[PDB]
Order: sequence, then structure tokens, then C-alpha cells
Amino acid sequence: MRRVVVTGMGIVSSIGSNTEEVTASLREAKSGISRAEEYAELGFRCQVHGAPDIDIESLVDRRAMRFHGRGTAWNHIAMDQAIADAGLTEEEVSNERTGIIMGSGGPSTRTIVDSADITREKGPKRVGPFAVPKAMSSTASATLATFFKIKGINYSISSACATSNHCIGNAYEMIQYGKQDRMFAGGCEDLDWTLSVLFDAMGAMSSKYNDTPSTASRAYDKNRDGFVIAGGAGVLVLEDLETALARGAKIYGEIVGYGATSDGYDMVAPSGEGAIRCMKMALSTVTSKIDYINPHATSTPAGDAPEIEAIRQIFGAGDVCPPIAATKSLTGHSLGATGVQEAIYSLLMMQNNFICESAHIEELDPAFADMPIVRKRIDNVQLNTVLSNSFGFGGTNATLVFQRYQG
Amino acid sequence: MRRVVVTGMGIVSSIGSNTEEVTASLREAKSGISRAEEYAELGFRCQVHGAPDIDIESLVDRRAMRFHGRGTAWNHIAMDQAIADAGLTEEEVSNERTGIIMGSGGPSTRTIVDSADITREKGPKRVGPFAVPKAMSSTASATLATFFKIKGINYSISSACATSNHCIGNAYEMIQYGKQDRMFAGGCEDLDWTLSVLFDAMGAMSSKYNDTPSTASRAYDKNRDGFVIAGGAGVLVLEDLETALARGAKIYGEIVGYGATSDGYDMVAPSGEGAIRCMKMALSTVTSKIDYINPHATSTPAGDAPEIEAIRQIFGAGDVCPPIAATKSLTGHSLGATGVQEAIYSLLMMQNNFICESAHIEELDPAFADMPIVRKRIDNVQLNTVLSNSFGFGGTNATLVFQRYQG
Ligand SMILES: Cc1cccc2c(N)ccnc12
Ligand SMILES: Cc1cccc2c(N)ccnc12
Ligand SMILES: [Cl-]
Ligand SMILES: [Cl-]
Ligand code: NA
Ligand code: NA
Ligand code: NA
Ligand code: NA
Repeated sequence: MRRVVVTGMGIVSSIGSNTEEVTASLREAKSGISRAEEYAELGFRCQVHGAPDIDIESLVDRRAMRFHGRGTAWNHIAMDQAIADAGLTEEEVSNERTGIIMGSGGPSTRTIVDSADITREKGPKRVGPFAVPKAMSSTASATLATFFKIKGINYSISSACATSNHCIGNAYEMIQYGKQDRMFAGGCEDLDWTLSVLFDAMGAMSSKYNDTPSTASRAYDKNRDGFVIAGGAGVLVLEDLETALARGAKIYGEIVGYGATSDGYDMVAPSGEGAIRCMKMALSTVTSKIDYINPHATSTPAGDAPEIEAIRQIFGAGDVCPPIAATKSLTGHSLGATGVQEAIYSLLMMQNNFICESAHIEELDPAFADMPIVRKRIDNVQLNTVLSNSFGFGGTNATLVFQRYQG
Repeated sequence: MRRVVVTGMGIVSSIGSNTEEVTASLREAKSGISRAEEYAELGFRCQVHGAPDIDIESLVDRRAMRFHGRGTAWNHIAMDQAIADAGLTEEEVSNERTGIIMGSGGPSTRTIVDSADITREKGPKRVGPFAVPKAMSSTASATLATFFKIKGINYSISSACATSNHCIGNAYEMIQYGKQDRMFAGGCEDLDWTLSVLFDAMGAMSSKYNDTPSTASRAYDKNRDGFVIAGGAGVLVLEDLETALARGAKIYGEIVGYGATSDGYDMVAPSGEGAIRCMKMALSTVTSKIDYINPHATSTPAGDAPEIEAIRQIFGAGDVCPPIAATKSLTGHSLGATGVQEAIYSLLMMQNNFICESAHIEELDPAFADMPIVRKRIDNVQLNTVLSNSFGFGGTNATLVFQRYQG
């Protein structure tokens, strides 16, 4: 099997509109969470969100927007960034050896609702002719494959909050097996009340910090009370190692492990044992120690703890366990975009020799007092191997391991 | 790479609620298309659909339905059928070597719309706590993986009308590469006005045959005027050959080729050249002649023709080209479910030594007069290798080739 490297990155996040902004937010523990006035107006319990701050119309032209919902428009921006970062020519983007696996946890719920409303108010014709590619689950792959003239693989994987970890992992497999030489991999999610209300209704989102929105997401805090929803996108350019070396690519890291398993247990709550099998699967092909864990940890009572137990089972407790820092405390949870964004955060930390604080821990949950949860940013540290978990509703687990390339 | 066989099938279709019913409809060219009174009431141009006729509550118990939209409920039925057909034990369904790749072209649009309506009329709490797993793009994999206690791979692929062909192909790869020994693969789609209107609004669906609904879908007819939308589901059980042989499995066929490519051209219209590359990819691993083509052909002016040209380019014209019969003329188009259902139709035709009529051709389009489009059912024919195309919006192409197992 061939070796596979990351040669370019792009991102739209609640903590920045490019990799430089995101790096600055990570370093300074600057929260991306703000008040969602619209949620309050509609009567939600949770009134916080992680909203990107980016001018779409300035970055994607009107005709290029015809088939984009907002999530996929953010994904288009991230794809332009990743192409520019990788320094790819048009021929390197558009060829039979180059594909795309790009997903979202849902399609444009906004498009679906607006369409139903306008059908009933003004008639079906007034939905307009461009709604299907926004509303279908493959929206992220379809829109980008068509616009960027992708000729190789083209489809979406979805797996809830695991979505873009599986997209990256499957794209890794395509290259390992020799089916493609370059892949664009990642995903996106719109941020819209028509999606967010589904989570508010299940009581899944934070509601006791509405008056201090910036600290509402607080993985590992004793008083965590649910996740904070976000939108955005991310893209990695992946290449077989020979392709990357021969063109003088930047190598942000090598993908050295991928795990994918299923709990077969509960729709919302993780089992823990599935996560253990997923991490062991990712680690089975890794020879070096892990220097940093980017957990799934979403700031929920029932979710943060089984993952910590799974980490304990594999790595042990205390100083022998890799440092753990939950980026969702700053970013919230962007569903389909989470996995790829967390890959990017981890690669940017590796590039810049620091591990961010696991933010907003005012009082550590005593269940986790034995674990190396990062309470203050760690500087001047050389990270060589990093592990990121994403887990999703339906007991779906994905883990990725990235390594600094040194030959 | 390991050999991979189909050991069980399940189906919910507009032309039958199990494989026996479906076989009878294929043999007798019995249309599954009927009047959609609701579409007429809402002011649609198209007033026809392909609706399954199946009593869900009699086949899936109430607690088991908690997280199902109607499409995934049909998918659950198809999964029960496929497990029963394969004769699998509980241990054979639930183990680390057994996974699920199960998709839909969209999630439950009904759930999304109902949720938005009830939020605005009665408040967010009244959405209830079970909406997310119905509304997310991974609904088919999440619900079934959780209920059937799947422990291996668990995710969805989506690619519009290519969805379940890619699900089967990726599951085939998992087994070929040795990552899993058994996979449940397929997909589903609900049938609901909140999805159908999106297609009516683009003018994509048949509207000139509303007074004769049974003949509205008519691939290759000179007067075809758009596709007819349908709902349903299908499931294949896939196994590595040694696993299948050792347990005395039924072998409905061996998967011997898979193609997946991208047009990189137009969002709605196929390019043709992408399809040629996809078929060549599927055929690159096939040594036998193709005895039957199950085309993508959806009964659209702009879609049926480029595929015919691509077939001509690969296979030639006239008698040297494999017989072509468009099952969508009977079934309509079930979006996420199409691929797997067409695999099942093709395997059932192979099992029963016949090729169905390509139905409702009152006047053949003269552009296709040189091609072996089946005008009357062909009996007493031994089919050994069959090819099925599914293509999707966003220029996404998938082709599967199945072969009668003879060693
Ligand atoms: C199995 C296991 C446990 C803890 C750490 C590991 C590592 N760093 C590489 C591979 N396997 C590992
Ligand atoms: C390339 C090509 C053209 C036509 C038929 C074929 C077949 N039956 C197997 C493999 N390749 C083929
Ligand atoms: Cl459950
Ligand atoms: Cl286009
Ligand atoms: Na309105
Ligand atoms: Na992570
Ligand atoms: Na109402
Ligand atoms: Na087909």
C-alpha cells in the first residue's frame, strides 16, 4: 500500500476564516461562540452558536453560487484555499487520477424548508429549478465536483459528527490502494435554525450559559450542559507520497492510521467499547508514540466520559497518556465539518509547536482528575504524531492519526 | 484481493414488497406507477409516482420505529428480508467483521418540514426528541447499524441516483481488501411531496401522461417527457467467497467489476464521456461477455441518449451489443434506492433466465433504432454476466457488474 500525505488545507470556522486566523484563535484560546438571537426569538432553550464570520459573495461569484446552500458555499471557499495552499495547477485539480469525497451531516435544511413554505404559499413553480443539488445529501461532492471539473471519484460519505473523518479515511484508502493519486477530502455544515432546533428539541445543546455565550462549550468541566452547534467547512488535499515529493509539495503530515467501527448499541449515547476498537484500529499501523489527542469531546454529560475511559484503557492515565485538549470548547460542534476541521487544528498545532488549552474548564469534573487534560497552552513542544477522534449518532466511530513527515 | 459474492437480497419497491412480487412484475411488465392525487392538490405539473404498497406497522414494531422515517423503515424491512434470505445467525449479523454501508439520496425531508412547521406553530419542544436521526444524511446507516447491533464499518454514501451503487461498490472494496468479511449494502428513499416538489419545480418529472399514469415512465420512447419519482429500499448481503462457501450460502452472483467516475461538467445533464470511463473501469476486471445491460435510463429527453452513445462506444450497435432493458419504465426512479434495486432486478432476471421488456415504448426514438432495446420479454436465456449503471446529479457515475458463480 502506498503512503499518503496532506499537501494543502482550507477552512471556514467559527474560530477563523482561514488557517492563519484559526491558528491565532487556537493559540489565544479565543472562543468562536456567540449569542444566537434568532434561537431566543423562536423559543429555543439553547441561545448560543458558533457562526463563521465570512463574506461569501466576495469570495464565490454569483453563477458559481447557483447550486450552493450556505454550507457548501463555505466548502467551496475551503476548497479554493486548499488548492491555493497546495499550489495545484488546473490540470492537477481536473484529471482522472484526482477525486473528491466531501460530505455534510445533513443537506441544506434551509432549502428544504423554504421550498416547502413557498410551495404552499405561492405554488410549486416558485421553488425554482436549482433546489435539488442543495437539498440532496451529496450536495458537498456534487457542487464541488461539478465546479472544479473533478474527473475521478465523486461522492459523499455521511456519518453525523464522524462525517468528514470518514471522508478523509476513505480518500486515504483510495490512494493507498492505487485507485487515485490525489483526493480532495473533508466536509461542511450550514448553520441554520431549521437544523439547530432538532438538537434543541432533544435537549442536547447548552442552555445554562446563554448569558455568557463565549464559555458555553466547556468539555470536561463539571458543569458542562450540552454541546454548542456551529457551521463551517474544511478541505484537505491528499496525495500519494511519490506524487507529492516529485512536485515539491508542502507536506503538512502523513496519514498513518485510520479506524472505523460501530457501537451497535444506542442511537445517541456512545458505548465506549466501540471507541476503544476504533482507536486500536487506527493505532494498529502506527509505530510512534502519540503526542496529542484531539478528542471527540463535545461538552455533554454523557459523551465526554466514555471516551475518556476508552483513552484510559488504551493509553493509561496521568503523564503516560498523551495530552488531551478539546478544541470544541472554542469552536463548538460543526457536525459534518468537525472531523476535517479538527484534523486541520491538529496539523496546525503540529506545524506551530504548541498544544492549545482545553478551554473553559472553570471546575474540572473530578471523574477526569487523573487525566492530562491541558489546562494551559503548552509551548515549545515538538509534536510528531497526533490522533483525532470523531464519533457520531448511530454509534459511528472514526479515528485518524497524522505524523510529521521525516522520510 | 478476495472474491466477493451476494448471499442474500431484500427489497421494497413500487413493483413489489419482496423478491417474489418483484419477479412477477418484471416478468409480466406490470407497472408500479400510479396517480399522485396529493401532487395534483398541491399544484404540481407531474401527478404520478411509484409508491410501495406495504404495511410498515405490521413488519416493524413500534419501538423499533422510534428513529425511522418512512424510507429507513422500508430499508429496515429490506434488511430483515436479506438476513432471512441469507439465513444468518444473530452472531453473523453482529460482529467486528461485519459492517453496513447504507445510503439515501436525501434524509427524511418530511421530518425536516414537519419539524420547522411545528416549531413555528407550537414551539421547538414540540419537535420532539427523536428527529435528528431521521433528518441526518446518515439516517439509513445509523438506524440500521444501531438496531441490528452492527459492530464493523458503519456509514452512508450518498451520490444522488448513484447512491446505492456506490454503497455496494465501497462495501465490495472493504471485503476485497480484507477489512470486513460480510457487509450489508444498499439504500433507500422516502416518497414525499416535500422531496418530489423539488424535482417538479425543475421540470424534471413526467407531466404529459397524468391521465395514463401506468405508462408515464417510458425510457427510449420518442415522446418520453421526464422521470417518475418513486420510494423504496433494497439490501444485499455481501461476503468474501470463502466465508460464503464454508457456511453453505446461497450465491446469487459474484461482484466482478465496479466503476466510479465524475463528469466534471454539468449539474443535471450527463456528459457521456464520464459514463464511458465508468463502464470501462467496471469492465476492466471482467473477462466474460456482458449478457444484459440494466441502464440508468430514467425516461428523460436529455439523459437517455448520452448513455446510449456511451454504450455504443464500448459495445457497438445492434446484435453485438448486449440486450438493454430499462426497468425504470416499470418502477420509476427511487433516487437513493435505485442502484441496489436495479442490482436486485438484474440478479433476479439472472436467477430466472429471462430479460424483461423495456416497457411502454409505443414509438421508439429513432436515435436508438440501431440498439438492442428489448421490445418483448426474452425467455429461456442463460444470463451469466450483467451490468448496471446508475448516474447521479453532480456528474457522479457508478457501474456494477455481477456474474453467475460457477467456481
Ligand atoms: C496499542 C497502543 C497503545 C498505546 C499507544 C500506541 C501507539 N503509540 C502506537 C501503536 N499502538 C499503541
Ligand atoms: C472493454 C470491453 C468492451 C466490451 C465488452 C467487454 C467485456 N465483456 C469485458 C471486458 N471488457 C469489455
Ligand atoms: Cl436506541
Ligand atoms: Cl452546472
Ligand atoms: Na411564509
Ligand atoms: Na477530534
Ligand atoms: Na401547520
Ligand atoms: Na441500472
